[PDB]
Amino acid sequence: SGAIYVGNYRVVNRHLATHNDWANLVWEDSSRDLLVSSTTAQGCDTIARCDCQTGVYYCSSRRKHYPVSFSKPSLIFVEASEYYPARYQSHLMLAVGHSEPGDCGGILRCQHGVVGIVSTGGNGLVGFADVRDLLWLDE
Ligand SMILES: COc1ccccc1S(=O)(=O)N1CCC[C@H](C(N)=O)C1
Ligand SMILES: [Zn+2]
Repeated sequence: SGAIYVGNYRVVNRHLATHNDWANLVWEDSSRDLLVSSTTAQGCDTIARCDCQTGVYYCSSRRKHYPVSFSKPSLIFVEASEYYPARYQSHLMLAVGHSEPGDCGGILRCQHGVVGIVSTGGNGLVGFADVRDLLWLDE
């Protein structure tokens, strides 16, 4: 679990969005595993606007943060799960690291701010849904 709170927006994994997220929907993209809902309170986070390929992510299944080198956002094949059929997930960045299903929502950050959230895992890999291209989150 986990979310990004920026301005009057809440960013979560689309497969973990609640009834309340869907009732206050701003934007969603099944191919990216992202959903953004509106909030009444002002958020605690800042979004990175950069091309960093290193950062640190929070891993709930280890209660620890890990430093990672990750690929640029791209179209990557992801196997079928309880939440999605087998498909290509877009705007995904892979890194070598630990990730279990419940780790989705952990934040990846660089020195500039929030880069994205955990969205995929297994096999000693961790995949993050990028949010740096969503410029409207800042206004
Ligand atoms: C071992 O599998 C994981 C580990 C960490 C995280 C996720 C998995 S998952 O592949 O089960 N996963 C389930 C949730 C939706 C996700 C997606 N983005 O398509 C896929
Ligand atoms: Zn950066």
